[PDB]
Amino acid sequence: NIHLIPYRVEQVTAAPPRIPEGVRMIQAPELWESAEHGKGNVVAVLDTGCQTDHPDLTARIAGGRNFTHDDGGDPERFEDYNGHGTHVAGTVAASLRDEEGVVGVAPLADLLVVKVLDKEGSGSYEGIIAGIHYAIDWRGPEGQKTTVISMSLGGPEDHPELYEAVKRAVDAGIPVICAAGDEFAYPGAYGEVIQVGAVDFDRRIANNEIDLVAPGINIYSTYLEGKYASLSGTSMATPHVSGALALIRNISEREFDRELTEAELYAQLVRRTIPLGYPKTAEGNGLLALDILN
Amino acid sequence: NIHLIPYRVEQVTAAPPRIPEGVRMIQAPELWESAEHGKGNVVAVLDTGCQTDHPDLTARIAGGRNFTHDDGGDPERFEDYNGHGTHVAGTVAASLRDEEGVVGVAPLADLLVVKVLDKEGSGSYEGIIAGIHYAIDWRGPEGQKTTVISMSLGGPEDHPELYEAVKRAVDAGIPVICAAGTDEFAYPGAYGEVIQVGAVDFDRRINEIDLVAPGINIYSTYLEGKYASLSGTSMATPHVSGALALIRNISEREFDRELTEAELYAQLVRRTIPLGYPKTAEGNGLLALDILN
Ligand code: NA
Ligand code: NA
Repeated sequence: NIHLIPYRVEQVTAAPPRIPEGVRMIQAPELWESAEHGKGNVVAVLDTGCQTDHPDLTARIAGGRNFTHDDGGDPERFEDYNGHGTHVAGTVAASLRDEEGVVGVAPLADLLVVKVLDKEGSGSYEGIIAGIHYAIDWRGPEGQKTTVISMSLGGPEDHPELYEAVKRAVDAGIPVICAAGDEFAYPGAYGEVIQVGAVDFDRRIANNEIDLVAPGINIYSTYLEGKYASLSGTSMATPHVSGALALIRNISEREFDRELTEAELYAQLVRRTIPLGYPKTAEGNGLLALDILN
Repeated sequence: NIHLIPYRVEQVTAAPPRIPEGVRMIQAPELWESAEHGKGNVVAVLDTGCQTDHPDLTARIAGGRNFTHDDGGDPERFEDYNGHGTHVAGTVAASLRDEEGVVGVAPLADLLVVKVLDKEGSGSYEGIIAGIHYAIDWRGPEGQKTTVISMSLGGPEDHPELYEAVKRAVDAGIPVICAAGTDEFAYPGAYGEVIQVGAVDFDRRINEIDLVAPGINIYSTYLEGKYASLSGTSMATPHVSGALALIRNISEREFDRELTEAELYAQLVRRTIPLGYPKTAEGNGLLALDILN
């Protein structure tokens, strides 16, 4: 089976952490005007589902599907019972509201809730494969389609249909982002996948093949019951990268005046990093730093 | 039909520079020790052939094949009757010799001479397609393989077989480089997967451009064991192709893994500086291999 990369829940609160430090650390607000806050993107979150009426997320939900046995296996019921998927969603794209809540990296990007994990954070290879297929093929009512796939999970062994699905996504121009973890090797091990490691807010580094790092310690985002939670784990870094790609895609396609291939989106991501002074085996290309070219 | 991107021959000489300024400007010498001069790479040069007994190139030639009607179409005859292919080859990988001669960007990289253009610089779509597949499938005697494909050519027609050949190459981990150029040279440069290179002069002054490199008064090897200064986007292109051999070596060691084509491309465009032009004109900027220092 496949499982969430383990993480810790530090705190659950109703106190709004307005713009969380990780969003600020990677310099997302510095890109919001130029990137139209990520508008025109759909990030497919393959996870435990989402609280789709969370005030900070409700305007961002573009659609979703349930591939678990929760709720009788009803494909149209994809709410979150674990909390992790809701937290991911908020880092990617919690709305910018006048009311005090949180705000994500790409607050005008929308979310495709691809529920592939049970309440314990576990799923089958068949389920993750199905979720990737759906993420690629889904089409929303006004031309909407997935532009980034985000995963915080892994399984120990390869599967030909998992590889085929990942390759089909990148061949369609869709970056596939996965958290660094042997128990969680796949799909993060595939060459095509962008694998994300974590630092803390001191920029310290918290079997991997890292492409870059982002903040992963004491990350406040949305959580169950309309609340917020601070989570720590290697995988909290991944949604920062997935949301950032919505911003980077918007800016780069405008500046180059062309549709970008997945390889170009990857290159524009790693151009927006700073080295931290650690070996590339530990930090990859460095820390996500979105305003570095300015 | 496919043709060479137009260029100018400025001078032919038997008294060339030792290190051409374009090689210096992109900061290749700064990477030579760390990259072992590009050892462990084979750059497939898809062009007019090569003078394979040129003193600066003879120790670099890994092999080749002819897909043109030069020499009656003999596949094992791939010498250059034009000069352009020999010039490209020398910018990629002219050997570092004690005696005179020029030196390329990656002087221990080897060259696969994929002759797809005839003496006049012309070739068929079928021949370019066959040359790309040949480059992908070629294997050397100790398992060497093509690590970069380099082209300076174009035609107006979009043949799906040519797109598929380029896609096969990048999926095999091989960057495919083509010079930038009403659309008579559009393909294969226009395909999203191809890295398209524009040109600057040595004063940093200046399609779907990915980056730029020096392309004005570039000295390299030429016919009859001589040397020549040429100008054009097809002169910027081999600087990028040779640079990728250096980047591949350093990056695979530093990341401690084999890099995908997308990672090689990212490492290339990370090693640039902006020149103040729009990205539609300079792409990601000017190749500057040591800029991260
Ligand atoms: Na909000
Ligand atoms: Na030489």
